[PDB]
Amino acid sequence: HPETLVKVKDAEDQLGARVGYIELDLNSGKILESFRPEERFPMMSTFKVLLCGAVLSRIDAGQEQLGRRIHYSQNDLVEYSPVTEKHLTDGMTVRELCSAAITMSDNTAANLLLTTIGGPKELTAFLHNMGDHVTRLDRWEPELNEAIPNDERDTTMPVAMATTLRKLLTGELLTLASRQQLIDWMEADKVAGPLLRSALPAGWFIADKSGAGERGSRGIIAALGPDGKPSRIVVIYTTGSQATMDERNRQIAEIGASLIKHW
Ligand SMILES: *C(=O)[C@H]([C@@H](C)O)[C@H]1CC(SCCNC=N)=C(C(=O)O)N1
Repeated sequence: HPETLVKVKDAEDQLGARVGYIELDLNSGKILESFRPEERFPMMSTFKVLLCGAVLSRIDAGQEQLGRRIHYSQNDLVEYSPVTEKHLTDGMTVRELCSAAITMSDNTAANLLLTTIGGPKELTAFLHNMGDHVTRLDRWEPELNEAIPNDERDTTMPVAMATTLRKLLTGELLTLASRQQLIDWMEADKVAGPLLRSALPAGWFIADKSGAGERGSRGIIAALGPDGKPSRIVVIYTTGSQATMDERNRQIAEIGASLIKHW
């Protein structure tokens, strides 16, 4: 609905920076509304859902196991690793690393998982192979969050990310058990409270993943819908703003309230 575009465009103006938005029908793939849909924005932590999608694809192909254990050390820890910092002694399983990477904000977990698939080049190849010729991962954590103006490294486009998420969650890309595992991790997200979740009505389902990087970069990807089932995908990205985190959170929350009101 155009009234939500009023909010999206007001956010761009209030934040003094680009805002990318897309609302997609989960079942049909129809783009219901968009703003700068084909412009590039830094993925930040939102790439982690695609990373676990690549890990699950390997699990489905017999190349990886959810219970496989990975041992790491102090040397491997990078900034923002609150889950991985606590398991230096006995390590963590692949399933536990994806949980940490998606549900919490843990950079080392993502780096450990990236290593398992062969690095950023392989995540990018996985995406290219499933039809997403836009989304690309180039670096590891935490450098991938640099958000250099005009840099295409580690970016996606709102439309590319939304249609890729649709394919991962409901397409034949992943088995039914793997599809559900990915969406269960997203549903369990614990660090996106002040964003779309703050506008979600009672009884509604939400599975998401937020991210924040350098230079004001902030975003969220989500599958949400009424009566406990997701029916639409929402992708919101922004980069370049000097505004406070709270201000950026509020704008995303208000876009969410508008899309919910006009559902
Ligand atoms: C993704 O989960 C990132 C990071 C761990 O790669 C986290 C960091 C933050 S907030 C901390 C940094 N502030 C902004 N630069 C978020 C978040 O979505 O709040 N994602």
